[PDB]
Amino acid sequence: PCPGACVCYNEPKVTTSCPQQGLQAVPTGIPASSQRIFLHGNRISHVPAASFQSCRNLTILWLHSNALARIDAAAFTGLTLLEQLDLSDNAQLHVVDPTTFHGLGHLHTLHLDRCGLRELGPGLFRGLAALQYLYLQDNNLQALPDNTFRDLGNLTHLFLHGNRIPSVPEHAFRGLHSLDRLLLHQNHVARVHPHAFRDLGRLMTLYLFANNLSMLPAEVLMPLRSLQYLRLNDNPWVCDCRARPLWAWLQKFRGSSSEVPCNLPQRLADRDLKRLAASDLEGCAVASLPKCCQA
Ligand SMILES: *[C@@H]1O[C@H](CO)[C@@H](O)[C@H](O)[C@H]1NC(C)=O
Ligand SMILES: *[C@@H]1O[C@H](CO)[C@@H](O)[C@H](O)[C@H]1NC(C)=O
Ligand SMILES: *[C@@H]1O[C@H](CO)[C@@H](O)[C@H](O)[C@H]1NC(C)=O
Repeated sequence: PCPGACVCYNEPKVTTSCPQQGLQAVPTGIPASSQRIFLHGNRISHVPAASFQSCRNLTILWLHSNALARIDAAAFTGLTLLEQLDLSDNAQLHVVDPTTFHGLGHLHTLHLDRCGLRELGPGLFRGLAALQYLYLQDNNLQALPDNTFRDLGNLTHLFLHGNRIPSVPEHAFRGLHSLDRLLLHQNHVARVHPHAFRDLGRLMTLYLFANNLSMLPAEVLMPLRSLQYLRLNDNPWVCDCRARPLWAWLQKFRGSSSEVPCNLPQRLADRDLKRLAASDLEGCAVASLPKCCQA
């Protein structure tokens, strides 16, 4: 039967619904035929291995807005039909065992926003070949290691804003051939490797505003042949000789772009790099140092 104060019904999908009823733990005796399990808004602190293993046909599991501090690495083992997993708004989770998501080959959406996550461990997203949406915003990430998303060939939306990512290495986004939207704003990005976006030929939206970029090689943006929306505002852009390549790329860009506000030199403060004449970019505003500032 139906456990605790949960509500169980069959249409449109077999559902076990137990939201906001003061649960401290995952209830036992969840009906095995459950296709959807809603446990959001309680005070659940742990997800043991045995939690959902009877539920063969499970496709949707919501655990957002709880008090999750730990998830057993075997919590979601054998849930081969799982399509939606929501662990968001558990700000004290901090860490997910790198094997937690292994075997989830039907997973389409993974909500990990506002989980206080400190890092993306090796192999955390291995084998998630069906994943389309990955929410990682508003965590505590301080790195984007190479090949973190290597197997995510069907991913279309990747949200990484509201972290503390300091830089983007060459192969951080390797394998993301289907990616359409990449949100990297409100981080600490000080540099992007020249070939970091090589595989993003189908990207349509890129947000990089509210970071720490003083410059960006044109090579960074060159592979983004499908780009339609670009945001680069709220960065400390240096509008001198080092900006000439980005300037030139911007002149030919047919999409929509934010302001690219100059921070230096003072005479160009808050004017748009995009809207400057090439003659404004002569010289060096500093006089670690870019090539044109050495010659
Ligand atoms: C999954 O759904 C099928 C309906 O085709 C049903 O026969 C089966 O018992 C369900 N699985 C469980 C564990 O109840
Ligand atoms: C990836 O998407 C394609 C087309 O959208 C689909 O044929 C394929 O089955 C998807 N991959 C997985 C693992 O579901
Ligand atoms: C931006 O990065 C530079 C690295 O040269 C560093 O000196 C500076 O403190 C950073 N600014 C902020 C606001 O983090």
